[PDB]
Amino acid sequence: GSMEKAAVNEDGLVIPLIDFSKFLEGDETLKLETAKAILHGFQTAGFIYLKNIPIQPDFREHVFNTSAKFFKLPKEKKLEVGWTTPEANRGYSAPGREKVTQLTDPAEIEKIRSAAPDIKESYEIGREDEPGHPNPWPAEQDDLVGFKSTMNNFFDQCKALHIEVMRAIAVGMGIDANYFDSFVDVGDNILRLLHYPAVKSEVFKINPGQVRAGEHTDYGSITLLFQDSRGGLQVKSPNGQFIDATPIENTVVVNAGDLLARWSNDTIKSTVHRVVEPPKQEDVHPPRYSIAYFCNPNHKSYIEAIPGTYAAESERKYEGINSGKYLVQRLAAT
Ligand SMILES: O=C(O)CCC(=O)C(=O)O
Ligand SMILES: O=Cc1c[nH]c(=O)[nH]c1=O
Ligand code: NI
Repeated sequence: GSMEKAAVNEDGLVIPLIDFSKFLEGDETLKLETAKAILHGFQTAGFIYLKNIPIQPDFREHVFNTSAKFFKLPKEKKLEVGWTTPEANRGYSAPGREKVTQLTDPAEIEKIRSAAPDIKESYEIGREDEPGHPNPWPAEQDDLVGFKSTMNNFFDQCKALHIEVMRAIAVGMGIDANYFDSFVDVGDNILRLLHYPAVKSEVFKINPGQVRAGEHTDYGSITLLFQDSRGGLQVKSPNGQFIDATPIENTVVVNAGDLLARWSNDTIKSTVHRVVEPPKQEDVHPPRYSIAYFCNPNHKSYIEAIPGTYAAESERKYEGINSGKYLVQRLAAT
């Protein structure tokens, strides 16, 4: 069985490149080999690249084109569909500078004044039919005609992909192939469109510590990350260094989130990542587009150790928790 050359192999960080069609269409031997490679990637790096996924390259290109049209909207039009609450987790956001006020404590005035917010904007789309949380869609006029149908379409295709990656994890684990289905069939996921504007390289010297997206771990089961060719995504190695996650054409970068890490009793890794300047020298960095589809267990799901991830009960690291409650706590914290 032929393994691909690793997508990343640096400083102890080995991110495998895996042909997903071999899980979806292989004979039983190839299917199991591929599933095990998928799992093993999650257990070690917490990240994998997938190629030959069921989402077609020209549709993905159309989705990026559609997202680029949204972000070209005037500022007033984007704020109209602004992010509201952690409970909804839907709409437009652009991080601003914190302000010094009467309430501010003198100890951190220096820090507030010197802080540099992430140079990015985002628009988040949840599933259409979640009770009490409608998506704030922009008006379908001119270039945004077709925006909703395209993004809903993409949402459902990523939703299907999530279900399939979890099946690969289950197969790799040697548990029931369909174990995760009833934990993820609702599709309580979040489609985050990202635009990192063109920025002069010097902004990064004027604001030291300035990034495009701050270091973090994702919250959910897995995240499907579709990046353009610009570069800048970095993943933390076992040795504590950020390593470039080079774009590879027509791949999806897939990482486990904090909930899956906990769910798996820490047999699966949720790995710190960030977006910085592209590794390339240049006076101006062009606009960078990515799309992060955050996958989650159903909000109603109760999360406790998956079978086969511990031997004795004393090996269980975590109390069971409700999935929905956990996520709102992560989203509301800041
Ligand atoms: O834009 C990227 O490449 C990564 C974004 C990301 O990690 C996130 O939104 O959680
Ligand atoms: O960037 C992290 C995340 C942000 N928003 C979410 O809904 N899930 C995440 O994992
Ligand atoms: Ni992330």
